[PDB]
Amino acid sequence: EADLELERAADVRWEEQAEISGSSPILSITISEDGSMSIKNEEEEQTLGELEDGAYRIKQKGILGYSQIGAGVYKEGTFHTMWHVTRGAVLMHKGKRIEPSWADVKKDLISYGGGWKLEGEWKEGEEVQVLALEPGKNPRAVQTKPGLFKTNTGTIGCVSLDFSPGTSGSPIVDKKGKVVGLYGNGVVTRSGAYVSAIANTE
Ligand SMILES: [Cl-]
Repeated sequence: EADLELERAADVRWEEQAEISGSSPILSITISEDGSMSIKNEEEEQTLGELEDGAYRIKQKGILGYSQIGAGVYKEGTFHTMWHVTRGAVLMHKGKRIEPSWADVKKDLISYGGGWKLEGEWKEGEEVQVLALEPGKNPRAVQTKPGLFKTNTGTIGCVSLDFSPGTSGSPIVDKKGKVVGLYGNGVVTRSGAYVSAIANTE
């Protein structure tokens, strides 16, 4: 079984176009390795192809090529993703090994390369953007207003499960550019609706 491989997709920022219209292409300043950057301007899931923050796709190669199994965010020397995406596996990026540094399986989080560094705090009422890296799609910022719900994990901010499951680990940002959490920790509300927690810790 092949190692999981990282692919830089986009900068981590708030996109003002998505604040205006609801969504936007992410308009990255640094080089991207995914296919949104190419002359085709289209991501190809099966192909693959640090001093700046970035959102990454997480891919694994099989006999038919790569599949994107998730996403994560590199920030201040640490790569952050969901526990269910990697399950503790080593990641590879351009020949570099990256082993896990910390996890909280209960919160569905794992960091690689140092401790957890996502500093954003969401509070009630506040709009955020999911910087969604869906399999097969170019990076997109999507404006949303999370809900505070009562869930099986407590009373938390949640977003609707409105993206591919292979978007899990994509960063969710506030207007300051801070990462309030990651997409894709599935929780169950009191009534029984499945939603994503904004996945972060305290
Ligand atoms: Cl942050």
